[PDB]
Amino acid sequence: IFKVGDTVVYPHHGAALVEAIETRTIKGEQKEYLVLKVAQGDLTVRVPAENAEYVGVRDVVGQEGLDKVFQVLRAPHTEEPTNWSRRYKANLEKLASGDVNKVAEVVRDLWRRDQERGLSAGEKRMLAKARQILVGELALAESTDDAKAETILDEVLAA
DNA sequence: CGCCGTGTCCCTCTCCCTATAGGTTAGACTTTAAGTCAATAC
Repeated sequence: IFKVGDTVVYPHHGAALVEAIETRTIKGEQKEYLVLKVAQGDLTVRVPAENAEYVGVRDVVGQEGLDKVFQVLRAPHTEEPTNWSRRYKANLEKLASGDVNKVAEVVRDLWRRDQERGLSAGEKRMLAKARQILVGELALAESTDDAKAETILDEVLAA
């Protein structure tokens, strides 16, 4: 499922390159580790191929995913619990889960808030984190040059 | 059965974010004490 040279997508660190299919044994059991590295954190992670789907290493958003998160970002009628703390903990869990639809919903919701209401620097920071991981996801999904991913993302938020 | 000396030991002294309500100050307007000039008389 995850061969060498594959630009495979791992949560939460986005896309990553696999270097080799490592045969590092433990307890005399030659498990099929794979070395995978990302470009942001500059870290290398070894994952066994058996429980590779347990960690949920995904595949990059294609076209249906792009228009799906598009429709979510343009989805109207979204409203939140009145107490800001419930909204905060809900969308914190929602970003911690890390799926593209819910990250898109988080960023579009907070952008709709930020347009008029405004949020705290911590809440701006939570946005900025979700926006950063989302624009990395899109810029390696359409393979479209992070700066241009930011400019298209700003194009689409206005609708 | 009922109280008293000796010994040992412990201790002390010295050399997050939100919402409401209320107080504070800074900033400008009109008044006043203040600085000024011109002519004059002895």
